[PDB]
Formats: sequence, structure tokens, C-alpha cells
Amino acid sequence: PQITLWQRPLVTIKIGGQLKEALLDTGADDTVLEEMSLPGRWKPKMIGGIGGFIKVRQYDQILIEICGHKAIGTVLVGPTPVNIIGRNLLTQIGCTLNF
Amino acid sequence: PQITLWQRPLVTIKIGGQLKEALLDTGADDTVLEEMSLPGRWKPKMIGGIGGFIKVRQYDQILIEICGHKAIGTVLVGPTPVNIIGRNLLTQIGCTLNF
Ligand SMILES: Cc1nc(CN2CCN([C@H](C(=O)N[C@@H](Cc3ccccc3)[C@H](O)CN(CC(C)C)S(=O)(=O)c3ccc(/C=N/O)cc3)C(C)C)C2=O)cs1
Repeated sequence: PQITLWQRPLVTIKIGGQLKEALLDTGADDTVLEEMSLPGRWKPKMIGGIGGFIKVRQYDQILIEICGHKAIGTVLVGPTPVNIIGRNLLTQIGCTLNF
Repeated sequence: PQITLWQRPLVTIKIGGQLKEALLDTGADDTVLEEMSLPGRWKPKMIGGIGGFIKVRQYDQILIEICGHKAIGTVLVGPTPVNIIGRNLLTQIGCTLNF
């Protein structure tokens, strides 16, 4: 589909069964998600945003549907404003910037 | 021009006679660069996100040169960790996500 940034590129995502509205973000490298429970074990990850580094959990190889395109991968979880799908999951669904 | 997301979407920009590198960020409400002197008056503002907030100066009606395309509109100045081009200026050069 073609999305125009006049608004926040917010889309529905399916992770673990529940639907969640996330933010498509070319700025972020990874996909950070809001506090939630997910399968398996997690590793520790430091990520520094516009306001500093925080500790987030990391579950690799996680199946998430993004706007209708099943993708499986690293999903960082921690204290984030909104859900954020980063390039790791953007390259999967085949996302691109065009102007 | 199709910009892939295998790496960070960094493109050269020109502002205030200067030349700086900046991350195309659809996940960025507005454009915000690192400390630099901008013309005009300004109103202070704060911005949240991963890590919290940061105080920034908000200069409006500012001309910018992205990839050659000329865009106009607000620009934030502050301790951001990297040069960010937001949706407010992206919409101008006509940028979009595709998959
Ligand atoms: C060190 C470095 N490390 C990286 C990679 N990194 C480091 C961290 N990171 C992601 C990340 O936080 N990306 C940021 C951009 C950014 C890029 C590089 C450094 C810092 C921030 C988002 O795309 C935009 N944010 C909104 C979002 C949080 C809702 S904003 O900046 O807070 C924001 C901007 C403008 C306004 C304006 N209002 O009006 C409001 C909020 C994390 C989630 C993983 C990333 O890709 C690059 S350099």
C-alpha cells in the first residue's frame, strides 16, 4: 500500500493473537514494543533514544503480523511511548521510502 | 528514487548555508537537529520518546535542502543524538512508505 506521512503512519499489528496499533518508523533500527508477555527467553539490550538509553528485553524470532505481512524476528520490549516497528521488521514486510 | 531500509536512511541535507547528514525519520513527528544557530525568533519546547524528553528550541518557517528538493517549515534544535528529518518536512518533498 502507499502511505503518506501527513499523519503518523500508525498501522494494526498482530502479535501473539491480540491486535495492536503500532508506529511504522524508519528512524528506529529495531522494533520496540510496549510492555507485554511473549514466549521463550530474553537477552538484555541497551537502546538510547532522544532522551537516553534504557534497558529493554529482547525476544528473537517472534512472529508478528504487520499490516498483513507475517514477519518473524527480534522484538524489543520496554518502556516506550507507542509501539514501534523498526527496519528489522520493515525490511521483512518489504517496506521502502519513496519520493 | 527508491530508498531501501537495509541500512539507516541517511541523506545529505542543506540548511543555513551549512551541509549536514540526517536520518530520514517517518517516526519523527518533527525535524530536529543538534545545536546550531538558526535565524528568526523561537519558542522553547520539549520532546519525549525513548529515554524521556529533551528541551529544544523551535524555529519555524525554516528552509531546507533534502536531496535537492527544497522544503519549508518548523525545525527543532537541541541535544538530539542524531540529525532527524520529520514528517513535517518529509511530506513536503513528497515521501512515502511502500510494500
Ligand atoms: C547512537 C545512535 N543510535 C541510532 C539508532 N537508534 C537509537 C534509538 N533508535 C530507536 C528510536 O528511538 N528512534 C527514534 C529516532 C532516533 C534515531 C536515532 C537516535 C535517537 C532517536 C524514532 O524514530 C523517533 N522518535 C519517536 C519514537 C520514539 C516514538 S523521537 O526521536 O523520540 C522524536 C523525534 C521528533 C519529535 C518531534 N515532535 O514534534 C518527537 C519524537 C529506538 C526505538 C530503538 C534507533 O533507531 C542511531 S545513531
